[PDB]
Amino acid sequence: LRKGNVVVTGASSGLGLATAKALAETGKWNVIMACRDFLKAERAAKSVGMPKDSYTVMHLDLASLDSVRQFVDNFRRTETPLDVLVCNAAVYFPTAKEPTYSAEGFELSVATNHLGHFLLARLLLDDLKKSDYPSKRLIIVGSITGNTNTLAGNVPPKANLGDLRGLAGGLNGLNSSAMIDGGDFDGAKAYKDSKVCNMLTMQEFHRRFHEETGVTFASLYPGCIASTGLFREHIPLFRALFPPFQKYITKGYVSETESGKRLAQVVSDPSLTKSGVYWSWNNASASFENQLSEEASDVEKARKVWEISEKLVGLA
Amino acid sequence: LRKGNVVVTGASSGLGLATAKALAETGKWNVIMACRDFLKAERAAKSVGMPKDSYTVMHLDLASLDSVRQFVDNFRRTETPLDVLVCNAAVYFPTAKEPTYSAEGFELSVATNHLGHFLLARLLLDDLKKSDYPSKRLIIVGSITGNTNTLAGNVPPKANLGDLRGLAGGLNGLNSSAMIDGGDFDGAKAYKDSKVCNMLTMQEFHRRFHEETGVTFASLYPGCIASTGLFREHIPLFRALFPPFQKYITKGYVSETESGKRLAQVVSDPSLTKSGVYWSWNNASASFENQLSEEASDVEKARKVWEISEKLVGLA
Amino acid sequence: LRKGNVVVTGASSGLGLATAKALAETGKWNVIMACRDFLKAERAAKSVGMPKDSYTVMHLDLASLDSVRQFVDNFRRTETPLDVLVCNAAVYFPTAKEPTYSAEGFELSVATNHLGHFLLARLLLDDLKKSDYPSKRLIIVGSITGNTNTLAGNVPPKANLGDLRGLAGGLNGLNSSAMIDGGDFDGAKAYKDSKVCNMLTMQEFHRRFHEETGVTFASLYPGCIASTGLFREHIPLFRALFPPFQKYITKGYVSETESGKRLAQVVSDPSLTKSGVYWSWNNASASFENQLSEEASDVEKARKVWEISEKLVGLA
Amino acid sequence: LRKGNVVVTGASSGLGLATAKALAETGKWNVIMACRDFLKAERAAKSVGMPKDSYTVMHLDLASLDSVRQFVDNFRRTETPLDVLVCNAAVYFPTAKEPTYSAEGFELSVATNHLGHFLLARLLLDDLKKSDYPSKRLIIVGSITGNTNTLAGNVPPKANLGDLRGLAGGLNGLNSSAMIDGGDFDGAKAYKDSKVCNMLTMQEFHRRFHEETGVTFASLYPGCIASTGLFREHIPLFRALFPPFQKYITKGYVSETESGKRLAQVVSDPSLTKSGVYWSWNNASASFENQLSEEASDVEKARKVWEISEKLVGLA
Ligand SMILES: NC(=O)C1=CN([C@@H]2O[C@H](COP(=O)(O)OP(=O)(O)OC[C@H]3O[C@@H](n4cnc5c(N)ncnc54)[C@H](OP(=O)(O)O)[C@@H]3O)[C@@H](O)[C@H]2O)C=CC1
Ligand SMILES: NC(=O)C1=CN([C@@H]2O[C@H](COP(=O)(O)OP(=O)(O)OC[C@H]3O[C@@H](n4cnc5c(N)ncnc54)[C@H](OP(=O)(O)O)[C@@H]3O)[C@@H](O)[C@H]2O)C=CC1
Ligand SMILES: NC(=O)C1=CN([C@@H]2O[C@H](COP(=O)(O)OP(=O)(O)OC[C@H]3O[C@@H](n4cnc5c(N)ncnc54)[C@H](OP(=O)(O)O)[C@@H]3O)[C@@H](O)[C@H]2O)C=CC1
Ligand SMILES: NC(=O)C1=CN([C@@H]2O[C@H](COP(=O)(O)OP(=O)(O)OC[C@H]3O[C@@H](n4cnc5c(N)ncnc54)[C@H](OP(=O)(O)O)[C@@H]3O)[C@@H](O)[C@H]2O)C=CC1
Ligand code: PMR
Ligand code: PMR
Ligand code: PMR
Ligand code: PMR
Repeated sequence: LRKGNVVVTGASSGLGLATAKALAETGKWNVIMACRDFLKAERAAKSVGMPKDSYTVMHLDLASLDSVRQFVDNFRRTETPLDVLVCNAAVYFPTAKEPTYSAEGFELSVATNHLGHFLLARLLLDDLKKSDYPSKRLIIVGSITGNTNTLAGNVPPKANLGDLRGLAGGLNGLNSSAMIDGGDFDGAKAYKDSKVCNMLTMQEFHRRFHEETGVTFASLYPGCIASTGLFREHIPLFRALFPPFQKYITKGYVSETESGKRLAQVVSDPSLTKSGVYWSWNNASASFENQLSEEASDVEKARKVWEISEKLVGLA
Repeated sequence: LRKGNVVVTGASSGLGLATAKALAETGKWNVIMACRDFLKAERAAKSVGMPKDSYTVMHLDLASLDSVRQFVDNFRRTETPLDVLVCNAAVYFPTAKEPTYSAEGFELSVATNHLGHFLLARLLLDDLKKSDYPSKRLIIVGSITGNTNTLAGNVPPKANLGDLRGLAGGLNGLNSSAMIDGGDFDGAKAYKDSKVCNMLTMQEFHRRFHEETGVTFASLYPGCIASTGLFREHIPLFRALFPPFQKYITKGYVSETESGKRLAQVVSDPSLTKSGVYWSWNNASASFENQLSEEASDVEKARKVWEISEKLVGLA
Repeated sequence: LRKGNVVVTGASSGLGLATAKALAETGKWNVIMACRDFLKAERAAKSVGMPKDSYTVMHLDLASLDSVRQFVDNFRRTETPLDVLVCNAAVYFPTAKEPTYSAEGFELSVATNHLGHFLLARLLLDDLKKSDYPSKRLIIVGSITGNTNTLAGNVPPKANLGDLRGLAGGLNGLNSSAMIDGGDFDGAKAYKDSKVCNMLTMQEFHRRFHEETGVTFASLYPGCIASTGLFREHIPLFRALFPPFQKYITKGYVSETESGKRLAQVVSDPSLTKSGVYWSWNNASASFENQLSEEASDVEKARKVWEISEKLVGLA
Repeated sequence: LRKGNVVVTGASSGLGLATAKALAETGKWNVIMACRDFLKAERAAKSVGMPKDSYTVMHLDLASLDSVRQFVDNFRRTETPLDVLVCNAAVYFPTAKEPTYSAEGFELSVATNHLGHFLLARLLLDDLKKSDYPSKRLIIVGSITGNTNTLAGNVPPKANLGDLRGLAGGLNGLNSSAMIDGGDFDGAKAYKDSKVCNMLTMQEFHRRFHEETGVTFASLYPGCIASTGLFREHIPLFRALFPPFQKYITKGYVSETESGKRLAQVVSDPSLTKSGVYWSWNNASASFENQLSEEASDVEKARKVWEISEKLVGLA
């Protein structure tokens, strides 16, 4: 079988670097690392010892739609088939009193996590359909805290998308609120809302394109990878205390290598061919279909998100 | 006359942002801002109020040759003529005890300042030749401290390229020294050596291509722009003390706007059509041809630099 | 002679209420009070005892261009000649840590004070030209603190329009700064910058239309009217202490009636027919031509302001 | 090509004797040595071994206009073409408390250095124009200390031409000051002012006659020739100490032969055909265009000098 091509976002840092390492040590994949920092992506690829032939770094800054369209035109210029697209990029700002916004004016957490991935996926889907590979998949990462069923979701600050009032406003923050619900700005709630938007995006993609094409859509929660850089902006005391807290008190700590092997299994396991599944892993390395929260599963809300995002990015 | 296209590097920060502002408020230029951070480049363009039509951000990480070739292929895919190329990018590490290296192994100051610009210029020169614009120019920035004639050049740490011993080694730093001369690593000497390499590059380009094509080659020293981010890695006390020191004691302080208008004058002045000139500006906004140091003007050394760099980047 | 029509902004509060009282007790003027609050404008008109026949309240919210165009269409629907236009509206936010923005996204102080008046004046100028009245004038209010020549201008926070960097950005506050210079947001500096913009607007109007039409353009500083509502948002201690401080220590206190009679004199005095004058009053009720600051008198900067404002409001 | 004729002033002493030696050992020039002492000029010509055929001593005392006109009438009586005119004469009085004046009353330093050369050049220019030689040049010597950009210019006594107050007075010293600025008499300042006047004279000649005729105008600084007789009037201790001081501490010492070969290169080099250049030489015998001081480059001041000198010498 032809070595398959995998476009993986945010490969510079832990999760994507591990996934690329796992999918390149096999020798059966060509990985394309789409990252904002080109130099940070070379040092990681060399450090992790991925073969030179297998990787091919390319630029992609999700916060800027122009960067996305440029990446797309270059990727179509390479005249290479596209098989699997992984959306794993994210920026988290726990302790911001004043928000930072992206190029088109959107709050930075929601543009990087959802809108950019939303545009990239829809643009590259046309390339995915015209691919002769046996299995085509589109992987979207998610977090357990997005769902409120679990204790992690029920922490004092939690996610909410009550009326998509902010998204309709355009998230500019002018004569409006950056938060989708419309409440006071909170660093965590925006990230959680973006994760929920990603889950709804997966559901809607399954509903609209699964029968038409045959492109598997999936989402997964790897675990609490406390060693990565997502908490870089957090205070040091947190960074230090959190990993032991997860290891011993909550027992949800997962090693980086385990998370990479899990995501790669999602990418390349024949068994996991059911679309529209919020995957999850057990303590014994067992893959199961976890259950989403009520709001996350709402059809109308997801439709409302789909149309609003489509208008905002200029797809209309 | 057709609005001319200007590819300007490092536009995100002071000098290139000012140059783009100056060349875009006229309305007679299309500027292409080639910068490592796409988001930092949008916020600057909006803040400086450049017209939307005039600017078109594109990615370019000089430390990675792959990024350069990608930028080149995309720029040729846009099917747009290229008229003027400006090389103004630089990274300065005053207070590093251990050096940081670029993707191909070269010390970070020499790859960004000289090697990347050297490859980009040679690749884009073919595009420059096939351009119907009346005036085609290639601007390379330089610093006065590179020359040792002046007091600024005679500070206790100063530039030296004695045998190009490090460049021949390949600057990997393995079984060798990163410094071109071969001495103990110094943060400033590397940057100054790169500036000297840029001056020699201009001279050699003038000798090899001025008669054949008709592409003007120029270098300029704007002044001590103490407000920019080049000194970001320096200690705070320096950042604070240096600007007044230049303003009052050495009287070499130049405003950012003045430096931008000067560089833009170099870009678009009909009078300044003499190639191979190390330009400079007077207190009264007067442009003169300053004189380089003995070593900077050495023909054999520049030839030796040209061949070594050509081999290192894979042009051979 | 026909009773002349005077459109006076912000008549609800002190300065415009006094001006309307002065121009209506004569019986020689029809005043049109253009104010954001219609009810606040009736209670003031009744309280000040202006004749019912003379006044005719109409709506105008400067922060919203739609309101301005609506007011203009209604005023042209009344089929009444327009003779004198007075721009005296202003909102001041001394103690704001987070800024409030107007409908089109502009910072609230600069849109109300300058942009709205700029659009209204240019739209109504066509009506002014086609008026058979002997004397046609356009009055723009200003403040002494806008000029830095005087001690009032040299208070610790002072005005600055260094590059019109914010105005070119569009003052949205997204990926930019609301302040025109680009500095950290200050409540007072915005208001002072708007006053400077108004002075430059008067100068440019004099240069562009005085010869063509014959419409006198004027600006004036009445004095420190400490009894008005401009300081409503300030703390109480200031409101209490400031009036005596001006009365006795700085001796710049002027009664409201004096300010109204002065502005009305500007409106209706035959002697004061010289255009482009920053008027001012002496202790003995003597009118003199005060001198503006260097920056306020800059031609290029005023041209730059004119073009930018014209583009922003959609006149282009 | 015809052996060209070179009129060289002050050939008796070092610089002109060396220039004549250089231009006569070639065998391609006829040199006319215009010197105040006829006997001192024969002993030098014999000592330096110039061919008898090549030299032809003639009298010229710059301090006396009558001598200049006599020299001119004799030179026109010889019925010989004139190609190149060199003005290198100078008298320096470092340690004079009471000044010595020339025949028409002018202070001796300014008449010999500038006024006499000014009259001779203008009179002989008519002869230069009617010459069929391929290259016609007019060489005026200058000194670096005239410019205040360099450390040599910033010695405690320095040059100044503030209002040309003395030149307008006529330099008689009666009811006036001999110094051009009007200050107390200083031996050095007069000589430096005369050098500045010579530079301005070159500039004005370039502006007024370069396009009309095609006569190249040039000025040059050879270096510190400490072996000549200019310091004859100085104390012995200076004469002794200065040459080593220049050789070792300031490293500006140039041998007499080098200065002569440099000036002769200016006279006869095809490359150096750009007019209005303040030439200079590098340590490696490299000719460059040095930059004059602000005052030296002032157009109005040079015009003012031109008209005043023209009136004083009776050209009017
Ligand atoms: N505890 C955890 O960490 C958990 C992890 N996850 C998931 O892990 C995923 C990966 O984040 P994680 O690896 O953990 O931590 P990281 O933030 O360190 O990895 C994030 C990656 O996103 C990349 N990135 C950020 N912004 C952009 C951009 N504008 N354009 C392109 N790439 C960008 C970053 O590039 P760069 O390297 O330069 O920063 C980095 O490679 C997240 O999507 C999150 O949902 C899920 C549950 C919990
Ligand atoms: N005192 C002075 O500042 C003097 C200035 N100069 C010249 O000024 C020039 C500009 O540096 P300056 O504006 O002063 O200070 P800056 O470093 O802030 O500007 C440097 C620019 O280079 C860009 N850059 C850095 N690395 C890369 C890369 N790998 N790829 C693409 N772009 C990159 C930076 O992008 P980013 O914005 O993300 O950092 C930035 O825009 C220098 O070349 C220097 O020789 C000359 C003499 C003295
Ligand atoms: N110390 C001082 O007071 C000095 C006064 N001045 C000038 O006095 C002028 C008047 O301000 P002042 O009377 O002193 O204090 P006020 O603010 O109380 O008067 C301001 C007027 O502007 C009106 N206004 C505010 N916003 C709008 C809007 N969006 N649309 C229409 N009208 C609006 C207000 O209506 P409403 O009544 O509902 O608030 C009010 O009538 C100012 O332009 C200022 O430059 C000059 C120097 C100093
Ligand atoms: N350190 C230096 O010496 C430097 C030299 N120069 C230039 O060198 C040039 C030559 O002076 P330099 O050779 O150095 O020293 P000298 O004074 O010994 O040479 C001067 C020449 O001028 C001649 N001369 C003086 N007065 C008259 C006159 N009234 N009529 C005709 N000729 C006259 C002298 O004749 P006589 O032989 O009888 O004295 C002598 O030949 C000067 O113009 C100076 O600007 C420039 C910079 C520094
Ligand atoms: C007991 C189960 C459990 C698990 C598996 C997680 C994972 C989890 N640890 Mg949450 N967390 C759990 C619970 C708790 N830890 C808690 C706290 C906590 C904080 C402060 C934070 C966090 C986070 C999470 C996250 C990581 C999501 C992230 O990286 O953004 C999951 C999966 C992370 C987040 O929510 O930020 C947006 C973060 O800042 N947890 C609390 C309160 C003490 C409880 C009891
Ligand atoms: C008197 C003239 C003069 C001028 C125009 C500059 C410009 C200059 N200021 Mg140097 N500098 C001058 C002299 C001096 N300042 C000096 C010091 C100094 C430092 C520490 C530094 C510097 C620098 C420069 C540079 C800027 C080059 C840079 O941005 O990298 C020039 C043009 C800059 C540099 O060399 O770093 C690589 C830097 O770190 N100068 C010293 C010792 C006190 C002297 C007397
Ligand atoms: C001595 C003359 C003088 C005059 C005529 C005014 C008028 C003036 N009193 Mg300023 N002011 C003067 C000076 C001073 N009082 C000062 C302070 C001051 C404050 C805090 C304020 C003010 C203001 C002014 C203003 C009114 C402008 C306004 O209403 O916005 C003028 C004309 C007003 C302003 O600047 O806000 C934007 C305001 O908030 N002045 C200071 C510092 C103690 C000095 C010495
Ligand atoms: C460091 C450079 C330098 C150069 C190239 C010259 C040439 C120079 N040495 Mg000045 N001089 C320099 C500097 C200095 N020597 C200095 C002094 C000095 C004196 C006293 C004199 C002089 C002179 C010069 C002159 C010769 C001009 C002349 O012959 O008239 C130049 C070119 C000469 C002059 O100025 O008289 C009018 C003379 O009398 N220099 C001083 C103070 C110690 C400094 C540091």
